[PDB]
Amino acid sequence: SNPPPPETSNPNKPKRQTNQLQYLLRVVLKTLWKHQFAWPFQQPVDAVKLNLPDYYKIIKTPMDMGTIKKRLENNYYWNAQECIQDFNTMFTNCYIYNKPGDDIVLMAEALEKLFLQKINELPTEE
Ligand SMILES: CN1C[C@@H](c2ccccc2)CC1=O
Repeated sequence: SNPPPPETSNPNKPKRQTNQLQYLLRVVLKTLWKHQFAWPFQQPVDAVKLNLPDYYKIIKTPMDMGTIKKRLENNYYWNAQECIQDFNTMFTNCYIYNKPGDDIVLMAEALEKLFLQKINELPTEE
């Protein structure tokens, strides 16, 4: 089976709306979400449907852009570095689980290039 998805709602967790977090939604997430290669990353890995029975044996910190999108639109984060870490966890998981040169790795690399381009210009905190 699949594990429960990562948390996207937790009223116990202190929250902020900051200009950096707004940029992560309006620029970073939106740029990657509309990309031709976004679709494998737009929801948690469905290891049943995709016949990857070892996926969650290997990947213990799952992350995906559907979860990130919910976290941003639900104001789940306290700071931008939390969200940046989620993106990097998503990319790292893909490189760890898969083989170099796989289509999915090429897709992650193209998304990560754009990610790096956008967070290079993360605005200074207001
Ligand atoms: C990020 N994902 C999703 C899974 C997948 C979906 C579609 C094509 C190839 C691979 C495995 C993986 O690492």
